[PDB]
Amino acid sequence: MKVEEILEKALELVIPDEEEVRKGREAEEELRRRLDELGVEYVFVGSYARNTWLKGSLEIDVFLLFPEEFSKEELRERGLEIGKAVLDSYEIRYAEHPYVHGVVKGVEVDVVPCYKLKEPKNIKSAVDRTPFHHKWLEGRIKGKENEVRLLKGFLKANGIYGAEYKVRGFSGYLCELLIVFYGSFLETVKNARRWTRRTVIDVAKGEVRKGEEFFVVDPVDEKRNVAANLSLDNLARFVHLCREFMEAPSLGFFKPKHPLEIEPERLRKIVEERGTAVFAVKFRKPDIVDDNLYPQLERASRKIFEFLERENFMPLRSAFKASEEFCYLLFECQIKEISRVFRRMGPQFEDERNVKKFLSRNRAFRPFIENGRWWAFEMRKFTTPEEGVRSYASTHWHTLGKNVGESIREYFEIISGEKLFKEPVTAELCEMMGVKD
RNA sequence: GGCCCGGGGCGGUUCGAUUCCGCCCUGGGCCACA
Repeated sequence: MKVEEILEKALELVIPDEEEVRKGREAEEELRRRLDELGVEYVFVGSYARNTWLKGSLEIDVFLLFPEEFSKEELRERGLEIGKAVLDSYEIRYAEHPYVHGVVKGVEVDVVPCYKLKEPKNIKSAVDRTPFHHKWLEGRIKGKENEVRLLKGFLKANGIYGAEYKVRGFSGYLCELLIVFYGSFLETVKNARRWTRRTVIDVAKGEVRKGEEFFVVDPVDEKRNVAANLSLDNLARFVHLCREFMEAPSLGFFKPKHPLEIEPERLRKIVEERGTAVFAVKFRKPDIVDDNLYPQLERASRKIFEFLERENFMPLRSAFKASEEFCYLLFECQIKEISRVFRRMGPQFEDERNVKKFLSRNRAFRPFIENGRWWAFEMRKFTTPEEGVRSYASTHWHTLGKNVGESIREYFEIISGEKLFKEPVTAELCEMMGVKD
């Protein structure tokens, strides 16, 4: 029931069992033999190469080394031919540069081409940096592979493990650097409780200082922040999580939380209880990768939230959910309906010129003086948040993300009420409103 | 694709805009993917 106790039991959820290990070992062996039969210059990297991969995420990473002089095009072509002949099944994948994904004796494999170099300088792409990251780590993490797994298991269980945009959490690399710095999971967790948004962890110098942003300097390049994509809020969630764990250690921190569904009926009652306006913007999900899509959902979500605040609808929070089918931007506002009239500030009574221009506008109500300046009663084009957004989304589709915006232009509808509780967003809404139980 | 800094033209709104909402060109930095 104490820290050490829970951690022993926790290993059982993060460390791969022998069957997963053997399975990987057997594929690595066969993979070596196949690569050697073509006399290919390669180097295994990543969590598999260093036995730090989390249970259930066995994936082998093989980077193909290429002379500095080779053209970026030769790399991909020869890179493609090589993965082709060595994999049981292949599938060209992409990123900064293309590569090949596939299978071998049951396990996932990534065949990636990079430049064989020396000295981080002369680098050309993130992929070239990966081997250096690998070298720096193989000597220093040996022996603490399970501390890495506990850290990864902890983060994953709490939805902040990957560094991709859908997550904005802590990359695997980041986790290993943290273990090398603190020595173990518990030490990392114990100290993270004192982390601030100004913390700078410099691995190479074995130092922690106060900078301008959360910054974990890459031992391989002092200018690179390894936690660059860790969001401010995800950082906050981690620090808070560490405080709670240290105060009441539980194995629950390493178990994925149950989706805990809710009957749409109860959701309705809660929204009625809140007296708020709850609605969603629904449109078709553009066929793009999560890495281009989520940042677009975040922007679109924010531009609308911003429209809602300047338009005085008192938005509480925004959210969004993507599906195979559509995307949903979710909102909740304190104001279901606002009056048509509102007041417009005018010039000070002294400014005869501007006062005169200000009184030339034909208005339905007649302006007045108050505290030394003129004011005008004006009429709104819309009186509900839904109306406002239908208006905003129809004309400002372009500012809502390149793709999301293009899809919104060709189609979008606003759903509210019972018709909304039937969409696949009941979970995002419960989180947005802090529904508990 | 998104985010940060900077430039050159515009449209709309406002008594008044560099300064609100947005649109075209456009230079630099960065991030995710591998």
